[PDB]
Amino acid sequence: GSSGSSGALFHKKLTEGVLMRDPKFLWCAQCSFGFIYEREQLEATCPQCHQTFCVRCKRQWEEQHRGRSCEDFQNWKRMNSGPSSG
Ligand SMILES: [Zn+2]
Ligand SMILES: [Zn+2]
Repeated sequence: GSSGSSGALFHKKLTEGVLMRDPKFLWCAQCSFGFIYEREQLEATCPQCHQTFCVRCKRQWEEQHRGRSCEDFQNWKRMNSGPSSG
């Protein structure tokens, strides 16, 4: 037997006059400011709280997080900051 099925105009069609779709809505997790960052980094800073927080897990950034991901980072917290992080 066999399977498979793929086909869309999103292959050889370039975007045109498309300014409706939203880029990246990055905001705090408490104040929920609301500002676009669409940046290639994980060191976002709120224009109000001025607190560095990840743009993915939306958690208090950490030097250890740098280079790693929300997943790997967490594992480091449970290991380093014991089973119960303060
Ligand atoms: Zn904020
Ligand atoms: Zn993260």
